[PDB]
Amino acid sequence: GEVITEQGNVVDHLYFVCEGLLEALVTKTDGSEESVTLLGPHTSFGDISIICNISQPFTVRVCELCHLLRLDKQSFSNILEIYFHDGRTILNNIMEEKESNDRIK
Amino acid sequence: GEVITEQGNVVDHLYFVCEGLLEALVTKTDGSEESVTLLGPHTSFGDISIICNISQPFTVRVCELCHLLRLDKQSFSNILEIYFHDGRTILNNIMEEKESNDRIK
Amino acid sequence: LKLLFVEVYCTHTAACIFYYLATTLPPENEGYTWIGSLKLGDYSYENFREIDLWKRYTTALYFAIVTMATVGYGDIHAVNLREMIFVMIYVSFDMVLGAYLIGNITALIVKGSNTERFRDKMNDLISFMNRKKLGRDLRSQITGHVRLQYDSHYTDTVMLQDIPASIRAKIAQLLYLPYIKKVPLFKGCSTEFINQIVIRLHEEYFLPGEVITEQGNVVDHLYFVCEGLLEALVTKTDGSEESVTLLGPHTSFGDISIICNISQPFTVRVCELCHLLRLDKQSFSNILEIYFHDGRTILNNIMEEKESNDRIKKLESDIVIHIGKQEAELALKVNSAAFQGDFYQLKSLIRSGADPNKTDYDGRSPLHLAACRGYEDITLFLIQEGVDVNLKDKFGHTPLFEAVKAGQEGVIGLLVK
Amino acid sequence: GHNDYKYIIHPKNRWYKAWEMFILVWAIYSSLFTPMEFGFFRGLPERLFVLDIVGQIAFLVDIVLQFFVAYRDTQTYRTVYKPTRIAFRYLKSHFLMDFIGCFPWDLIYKASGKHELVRYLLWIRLFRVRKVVEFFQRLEKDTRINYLFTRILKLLFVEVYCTHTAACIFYYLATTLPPENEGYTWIGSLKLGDYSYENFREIDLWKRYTTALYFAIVTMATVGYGDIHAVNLREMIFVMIYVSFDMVLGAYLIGNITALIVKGSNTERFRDKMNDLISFMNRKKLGRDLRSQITGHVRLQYDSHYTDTVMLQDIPASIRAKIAQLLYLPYIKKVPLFKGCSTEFINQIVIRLHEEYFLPGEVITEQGNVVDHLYFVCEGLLEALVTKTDGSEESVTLLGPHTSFGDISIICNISQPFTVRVCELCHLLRLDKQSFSNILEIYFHDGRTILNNIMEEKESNDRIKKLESDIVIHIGKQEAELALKVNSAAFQGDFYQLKSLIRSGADPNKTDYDGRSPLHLAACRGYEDITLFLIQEGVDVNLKDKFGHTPLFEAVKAGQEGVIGLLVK
Repeated sequence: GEVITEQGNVVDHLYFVCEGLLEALVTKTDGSEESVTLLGPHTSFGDISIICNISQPFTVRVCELCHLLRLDKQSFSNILEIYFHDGRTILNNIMEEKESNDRIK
Repeated sequence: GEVITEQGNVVDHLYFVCEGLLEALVTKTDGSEESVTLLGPHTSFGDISIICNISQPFTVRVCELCHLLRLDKQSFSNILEIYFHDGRTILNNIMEEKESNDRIK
Repeated sequence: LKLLFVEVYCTHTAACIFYYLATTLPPENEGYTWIGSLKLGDYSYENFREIDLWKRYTTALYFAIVTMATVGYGDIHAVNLREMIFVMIYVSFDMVLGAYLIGNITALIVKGSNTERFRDKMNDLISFMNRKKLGRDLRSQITGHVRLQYDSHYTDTVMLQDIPASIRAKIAQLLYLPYIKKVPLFKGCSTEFINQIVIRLHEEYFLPGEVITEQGNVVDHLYFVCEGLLEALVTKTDGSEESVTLLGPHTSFGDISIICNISQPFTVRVCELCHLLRLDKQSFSNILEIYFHDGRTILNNIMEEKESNDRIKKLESDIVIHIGKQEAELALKVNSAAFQGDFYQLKSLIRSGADPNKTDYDGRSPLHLAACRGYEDITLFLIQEGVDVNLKDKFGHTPLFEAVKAGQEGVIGLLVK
Repeated sequence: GHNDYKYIIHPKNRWYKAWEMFILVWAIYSSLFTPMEFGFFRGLPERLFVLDIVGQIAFLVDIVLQFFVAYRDTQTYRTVYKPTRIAFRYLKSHFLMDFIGCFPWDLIYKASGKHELVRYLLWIRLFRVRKVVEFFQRLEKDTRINYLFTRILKLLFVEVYCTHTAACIFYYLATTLPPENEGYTWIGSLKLGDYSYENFREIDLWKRYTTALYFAIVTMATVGYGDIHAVNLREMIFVMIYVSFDMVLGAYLIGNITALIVKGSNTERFRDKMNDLISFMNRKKLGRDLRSQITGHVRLQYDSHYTDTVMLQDIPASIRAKIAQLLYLPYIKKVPLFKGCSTEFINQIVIRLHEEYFLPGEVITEQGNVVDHLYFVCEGLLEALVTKTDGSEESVTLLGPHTSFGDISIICNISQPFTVRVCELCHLLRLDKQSFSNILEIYFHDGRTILNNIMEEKESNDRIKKLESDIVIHIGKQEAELALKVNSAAFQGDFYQLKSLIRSGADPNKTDYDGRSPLHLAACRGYEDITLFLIQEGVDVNLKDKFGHTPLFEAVKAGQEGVIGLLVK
């Protein structure tokens, strides 16, 4: 129960989620939120912006006891640069990951 | 009297001049720099250089105190990349000030 | 001291309260008091309200003091319930207060003592010599200088680098500055030269009998004898060292090594504890380069027009030769940039004092080479500088014709503008 | 100049240190007998008469030698030998008290009608403890034993001295009461066991001494058995004074020992950090081989200590330079990087150098990093591994002893071609980027010489041609700088500059940014002697520039007939 990432945020810190599920509530401009639950154990959030330079797609608030593996933007991108074909492979794997996930954005 | 940055220094932090005066004595080949001021609270230096990727334009020293709100250059650059049009707004606003802000002019 | 006064006051008040509690009993039940039933030696404090005042006081205070140190002789001890309760209160409070006393003293001596600081440093220094397998010839010196560091404590000051460089500049301008004006060799220059070269000065001390700069050794640190006495022995080929003069206050040596670029021509040994001011050779030469305008008169007071050691300039003079050279060199480096195309470097040299209208050894200005090379941005910044677009070289080539011959039609447009 | 001022011995001179220890022993006895002589005796018995005489002889000899030995003038910090100053030093400080102590005060008291106020002068002899203070100063300074340890030994000696003096003063206060009133004294009314300690002035000296000292030692630890307690008012007052002073002194002793324990030792800090680490490892169920690796890390971490150089910066930079050139420089000459380079430049490296021991397996610099430190590998092997776009982190090589890495990011400032890891603990001689860059600016010839060293390794596996090429662009950059310098200085006429620089490098004709050799502009000046050198330098005399300017044409243009003749020749 701790709001961690908010929509429209340039995140230099993506997170890998280890314990407990989350809530990727896409805050609706009408006043409420999408109430979309963010998959927890062995999933992640706060990375799509890092992946494709969009603003933070959804507001995530920790719902269960969460241990995370927060990853910095700078070094992650640098490692992408070092491992280029691997990095492009991660980009593609992100597309495939959310192809069946049917993510909103 | 705590000179923050001098001309030629690689810029890495955009410092906002909040409460407290700020000298920012521009450098001159006389070896004694100059006596130009950058006002006080509700001001900013280190912005321009960071945007144009040049090194510190001139010497900047603290007049009596300065509650500088440090901003990391890579982080600020990430913002201007992500807010491209808003980044342009900044430069436009600066020229608008520069015409009377000979300090930056 | 506060807590010791608290001890004194609490014991005095405890003795007074103890004797008072003795008095609260009726004078017939005195035998059931601490003092009424007191039989120290052969003296019985029978009529304890009729004894001398100082005997009663010193007895009560004897009890109070011994209990304060928890000696508990047992000769004087609480008997009544009032006395026993009061002794309980006093003893419980005194235990805490004595624990506070021990804690305060222990805090004071856990803070550390300058002797301890030196010991720690010196112990680790000796361990470094052991582990590094150093020679004794300099181990004696290094221990000597650690001890000297203690003997002056000038090292708090270097531990005060945290104070901003402006304030450090001011303390330097308070102590080095009067010195550096006093010595005539370094006197007669801009306030800047003096102030900056003061900023870089570092305090050092040396024990008697230490060669800091040996004859024939390049000096990398220009020392100043602010206080103390040095010795400038000329070591001859056989080995005999004849001191031409003794280097006392207001005496500079090692300047030859930085200006004439000759390794020190005389071994400088230490006669007495000297307050020396280290000045990096690189830095001193740099400051002359920046301040060659004052370097003229300064060398006129060290090397030029100087008979102190009967030498004007053995090396090539540059206070005015390299100045004339530099006026062209700086623009030459500008031309090198115009061939290279580094706008910021080019600008930085213009900031340094470069005249963009200066030509080269072939008559070609930075405009010329910028136009020919076709760095249109370089030429644009030079246009903001308003360089003559009509001055030509020694071969009848104007900047417009530079752009024409080099095929730089865009630079042609910029020049036409 | 010890020759002029004879009959003066050094404070450290031998055969005087032994005398110092002997007089220290005699001072210990005198300082610990004087309380006994004053308290337990109202006049020394005839049996103990030669002892007092010999003591005063010994301290007279001490005065005589204190009028001779030299000392180090604290302000000047030189051992001054002039006897006038030695006499002034002693006479002004520490002479009169000791001399007064030398007086046979017991003999005076006996031949003075037995007046007690004269015997009170015996307490002056206690000022011979100053010698114990001196010895404790010498022992403390000596690094062999801990400073705070001596502080507790000195405190223990203070405890013993004060306890013994307190016992003697307590028995003296017992003796001040008239014997008829001896029943009012702490000793007169003492009946430990069946011994009634009556007529106390007629007991063995040792029984009375131990009894008094027993009281003192018991109160020293505040045991307060109560068997021996004060009775008179004078004894009560003295016990108050002694008990308060002993409180403060015992608190000081407990504090000194507590400071010893609290400050700790290096092994104790290691063990507490290891307690933290084993907590971590046990919670994380780490592999036992890995647990051994971490233990080895911290073990080697305290075993190899080198931060004394951080503490060595206190020693002046000349001596730091001496230590550097006596330790690092042997390694540096062996390194091929500076092979055939000016030894003054290498010395400046040695001064700007930093000894370091990175752990086995600890990467020095990540792949593609702008290294801010040029590390010299000396006495051991380190791993260099190039990682590419394909991700293959193939090991370039084990660089080995007397080699160098990181200079690629210093000489030309390119991202680190190989991540540099470690295989086993070795010597790393770190060089800050700015220091090496600055000394390169100072010596551009040593810069080109490092370049020529890379060239001597060019054919070898110094760097991948691609990485090496980025370097040779920078190499051509510096040769071009030297080219413009050659042109300018040939235009200047300083023959030595051209000669030294040319033999250093740039033997061929160097075309400037206008493609021009120095021959043309030197000809314009009429510099026939530089023209003569450049004739010996094989500078092409038909060398038209980019703009087609022949040296013959330029000389003919200038009109310097002599230079034209040389060019035609």
